[PDB]
Amino acid sequence: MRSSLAPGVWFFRAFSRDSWFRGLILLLTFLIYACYHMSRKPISIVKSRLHQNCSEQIKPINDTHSLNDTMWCSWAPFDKDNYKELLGGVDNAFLIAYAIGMFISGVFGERLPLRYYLSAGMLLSGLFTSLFGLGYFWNIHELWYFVVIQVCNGLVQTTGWPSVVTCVGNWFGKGKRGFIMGIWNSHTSVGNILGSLIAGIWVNGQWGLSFIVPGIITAVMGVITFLFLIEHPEDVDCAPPQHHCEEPAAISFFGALRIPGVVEFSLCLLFAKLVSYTFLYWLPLYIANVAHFSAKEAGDLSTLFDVGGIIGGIVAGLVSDYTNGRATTCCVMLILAAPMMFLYNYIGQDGIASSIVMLIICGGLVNGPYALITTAVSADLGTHKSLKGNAKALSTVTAIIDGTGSIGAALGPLLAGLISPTGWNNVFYMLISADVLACLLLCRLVYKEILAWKVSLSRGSGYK
Amino acid sequence: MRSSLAPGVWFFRAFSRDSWFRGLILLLTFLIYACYHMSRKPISIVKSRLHQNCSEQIKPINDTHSLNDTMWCSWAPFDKDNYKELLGGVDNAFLIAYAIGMFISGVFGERLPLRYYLSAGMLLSGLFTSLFGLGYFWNIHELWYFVVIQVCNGLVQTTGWPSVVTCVGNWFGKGKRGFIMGIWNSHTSVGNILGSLIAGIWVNGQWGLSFIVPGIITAVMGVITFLFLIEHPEDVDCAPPQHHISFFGALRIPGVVEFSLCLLFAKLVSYTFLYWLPLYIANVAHFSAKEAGDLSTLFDVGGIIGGIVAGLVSDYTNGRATTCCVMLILAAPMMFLYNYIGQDGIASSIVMLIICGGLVNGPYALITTAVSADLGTHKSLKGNAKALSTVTAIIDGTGSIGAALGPLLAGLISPTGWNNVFYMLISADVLACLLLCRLVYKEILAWKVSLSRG
Ligand SMILES: O=P(O)(O)OC[C@H]1O[C@H](O)[C@H](O)[C@@H](O)[C@@H]1O
Repeated sequence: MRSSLAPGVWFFRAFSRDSWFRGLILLLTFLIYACYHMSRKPISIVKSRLHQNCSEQIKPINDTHSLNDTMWCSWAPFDKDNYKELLGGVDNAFLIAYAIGMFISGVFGERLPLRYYLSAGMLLSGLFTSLFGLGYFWNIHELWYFVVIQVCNGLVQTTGWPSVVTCVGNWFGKGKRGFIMGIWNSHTSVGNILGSLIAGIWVNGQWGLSFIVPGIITAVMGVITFLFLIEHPEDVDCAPPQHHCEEPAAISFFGALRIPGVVEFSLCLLFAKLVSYTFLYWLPLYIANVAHFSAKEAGDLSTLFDVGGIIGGIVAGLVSDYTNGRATTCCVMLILAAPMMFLYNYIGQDGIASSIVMLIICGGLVNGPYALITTAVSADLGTHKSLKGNAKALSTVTAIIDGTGSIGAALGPLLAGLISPTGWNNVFYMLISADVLACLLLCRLVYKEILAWKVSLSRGSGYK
Repeated sequence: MRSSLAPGVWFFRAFSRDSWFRGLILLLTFLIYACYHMSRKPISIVKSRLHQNCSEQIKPINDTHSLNDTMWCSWAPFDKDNYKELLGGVDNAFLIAYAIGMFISGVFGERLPLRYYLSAGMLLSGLFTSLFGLGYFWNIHELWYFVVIQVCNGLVQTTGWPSVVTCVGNWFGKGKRGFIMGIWNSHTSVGNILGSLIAGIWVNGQWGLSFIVPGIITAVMGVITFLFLIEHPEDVDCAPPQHHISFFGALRIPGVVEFSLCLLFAKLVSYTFLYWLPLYIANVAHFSAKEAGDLSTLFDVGGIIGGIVAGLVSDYTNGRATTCCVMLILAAPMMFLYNYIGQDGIASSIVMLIICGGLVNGPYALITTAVSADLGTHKSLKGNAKALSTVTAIIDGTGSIGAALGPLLAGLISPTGWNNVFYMLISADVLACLLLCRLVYKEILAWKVSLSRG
């Protein structure tokens, strides 16, 4: 029988004091690194507007260039015949500046406080996109300026990820980490969707706003995370977590490599991100050549892949918990990838009905072990049981496991440009050549993990 | 030590639990009653739609018969020459059953608990109002349908105000004043200022969705109240507040009969501007249909400024009637000057209209506290709960007859001329100033002691 207390208040009463702060931090870390991606996005949207052919527009007065030169509807010095070399030389001066910047940000992230460092690593990321956006509103036509901004936009956005998993690893414990980090990784897709939808508004007109509006949203979130961030549970009298008297000093970069898993899970992720990039480079150069249906959907099937990543994580969390093996799940999910690329290649003769049901499963099998390794394996191998509690190593291990995975994407457009003139099918065999290297590199850790299972189950569970 | 607390956490960890539980209710009651006011506004903003002149109108294919219609751009029981009289048989047919409803709910308002009676009053007042717009899609042309939906909408929507002041009056004292209450009383103006913007979108087009959208938002705020509202602080156990027939036949004491005929005028002034101003701007101003409705929202920022300034001044000057008499005696020179020009660009329809809104809706929210401040001090003391509630019921029951003579009277004075309405709104404003001399004569004697000791 219903009585005097309201249903919403009776539901919200039953949660304890800790389970509201530990849900607050799981919301703020969801907002911050989702506001990073809509800053990273818009140059992959305005890349078809800095050059286009001038054969379908109005002809107001400019009858000088023999009525057609394709030189006036193209804005920048990306105007002449090499609009694919110099325009492609911006996403190398961002990725080199971002994959070098991670191994120094992981060293800086230890010593300085994580509220005066995530704030000054988000205002500068709102400034160095807005200075790029102001190149249209000013009289700017060069080459070195547009790349010297996009280098300094790459040393700044590396303050996001190690500080975020340091702020999350300080609260949660040994328990449901995989199933909660897998649900929590939805920000990498929410940021992509809201970074395409904002920058798609002002792309067919004046293109300065697509870099200024995310550059203001990021700087506003930079002061909200200034005013409401609680890094430690000790400050608000909560309970310290359960990673199974005063502040530990530090750790140096030479000492963090002696943790036994930090090299294999580093080096596998370079190949996992390379697979997940070269597949997305292979898919537009497939459906527009063979299986000619849905030529306009190539800009859509690239993101319906990415949704398959999210369910690729959560299902790869529920298996990682109740087996207590993280290397023995990430290896199997990449064994199952190679019998699904070939079956999609075989089944693409049919239409959309196969090209969704295979694409979702492929996204579940190759963005799974990226998502599980980049946030849950990279936090318990940070606070390993070999540190004896007197070493603060969580913003430095994440830098290694992420700064390998960014080098893994910096070599993406290079190897996808130095084999792609040799046919167009030959880029696909590199994916199968890389999945075998992804699988066979975790062998030592799977060899350790299986003999731990053989003690507790095949013997008969003696002295548990 | 090294990293201190955040400035938004160090600030929020200074407020007591009592302050958060008495802030939650001052937010929830605001968002309840603001959603009651926007169920009432779009019958005022759509009267500029039910009768268009078909002479000045684009005629593509809309001829069902030529030379004998002249009415195709009009709705059917509001198309004749009496379209300004039949709107007063609808808008008064609402405001009658809102008065007879509140005269009864002030007696039989205890047989159900507060939240089960408030959330069954935002759920049937969101149904009987979206039927008024759903009559468009079922396109019935009958005067009989636009009345029973309007007389039953008033009998439900009387469950708003008797069941908010006993939800606040338990938590934040048993009748309090101050600056936080001066902002809480702005809900009756915000519920009109956003009842015009939302319901003005679908006017030039299909006017069914000018009703069904607020009828959905009220019915959804009939669920958040059903799940989150707390009646008494005996349940969550916070700190209790600051503990501080024909009954004599229209009392011969110098209160009731010389005061009751003041709310009857000071509500008749403001409901004419609530139900006939977006037809004033639409008719004899710049000839819009939606912009004329949108310039009606600058009448309801005067209704905020005149609330805030009156609540600020009347506390620090030891008198509440002397901020009502002066602000009623000055609206009458200004409304006449507003009708004098009214058309010379959007310069004098912007700045004159706000200050005409600050001089008539400011003292709309104070002269009901003046009688409760003065008429607790009588030979019938505050211990007589059987009569101190009864005389306030008499005053507020005359106040609800003050609604039903505004839009009824405007709808009859309007077809005989349109300049005449701003003369009835002068003959009703100065008489509001005249019948507060009972309070002013006490106020002068109250200041005489401070002048003698000073
Ligand atoms: O019935 P409404 O027009 O919404 O008025 C609601 C309330 O507004 C103000 O607070 C008045 O001072 C009250 O007397 C009135 O009851």
